[PDB]
Amino acid sequence: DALASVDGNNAHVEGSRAEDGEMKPTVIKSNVTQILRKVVRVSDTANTTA
Amino acid sequence: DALASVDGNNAHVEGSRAEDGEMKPTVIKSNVTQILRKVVRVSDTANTTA
Repeated sequence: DALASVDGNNAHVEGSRAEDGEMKPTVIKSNVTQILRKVVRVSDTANTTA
Repeated sequence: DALASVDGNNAHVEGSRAEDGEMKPTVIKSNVTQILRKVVRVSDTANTTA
């Protein structure tokens, strides 16, 4: 979402305090990563069963 | 070396981490070497005679 060329108005004479952009870029976003786990532990006695 | 003493009461359940164990060392023996000697002394005269 840079869109530094919004319609607005249009009038310039190549100078006279040019629009002097306001650092439209570096609006970077971010997010985190989740971790999921689970165990399938096998009982000690109820093991090796058919 | 000598094997361990029979226990016979090995009824470990499935849900046990672990147990101990008797690891006997190798017993060592030893002896000594004897030195035997037999000497002989005969005159060259007798050695030459027949």
